Amino acid sequence: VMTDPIADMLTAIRNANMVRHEKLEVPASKIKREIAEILKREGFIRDYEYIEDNKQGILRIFLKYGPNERVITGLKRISKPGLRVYVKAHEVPRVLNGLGIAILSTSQGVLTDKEARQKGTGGEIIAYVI
Amino acid sequence: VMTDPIADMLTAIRNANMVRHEKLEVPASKIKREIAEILKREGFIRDYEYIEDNKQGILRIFLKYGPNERVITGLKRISKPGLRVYVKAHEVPRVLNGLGIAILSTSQGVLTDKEARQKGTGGEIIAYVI
Repeated sequence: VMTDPIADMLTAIRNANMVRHEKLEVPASKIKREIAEILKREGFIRDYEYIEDNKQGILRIFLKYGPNERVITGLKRISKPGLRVYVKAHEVPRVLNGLGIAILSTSQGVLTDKEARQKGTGGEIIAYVI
Repeated sequence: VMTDPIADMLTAIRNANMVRHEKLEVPASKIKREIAEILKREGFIRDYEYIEDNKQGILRIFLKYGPNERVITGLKRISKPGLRVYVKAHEVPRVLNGLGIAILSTSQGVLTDKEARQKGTGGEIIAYVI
């Protein structure tokens, strides 16, 4: 993978969350879709859908707000050019409940720190969400 | 892997260590030879050799003693029927220096706890030596 397009997606979600948008759109890709599935699965966004516009693939993300407040507190792109963050299977962080989610790019795909541990794999930490 | 023949090999080493014999011989096997290598590599035994006697593979193990004192303090078979000890890659023990070595059967072969961590694998803990 490459974290630049990932930084782009995260920046857009960040910005949309600030001004409280109900949705946002970003060019689709497999990894971006894998990230959206995780955010959705972990209750950070409400939903997402793949859409095509002028034959261009797009991911439409629906943000989630509790009774007026933002559900996403922060999103950060981690491993990046010049500052790679790789972790062996044994070193995948055990992230406490309530402290967020680490997203790893692994040989078995994009997984959360919790999935990586159950699957017994390490990988590149590409993002953190809280 | 089957642990009984491992128990049997470790028992013979323990007995020979108690009365302070220079060496012992046990029927050879892949796993048994793998344990011998690790024991030799980790400084617990002096050396070992494979020979075929009357068309039967034999592992001759040479014990090590400091100026008369024992080098092996304890060695036992761990995972066994009714007491299986399995560890995921993330939970492979971090054995401090001076506390011994855990030996596990992994999909990548018989490895010490340190090698399993380095290789990104979990497994069944078959023996422990201190």
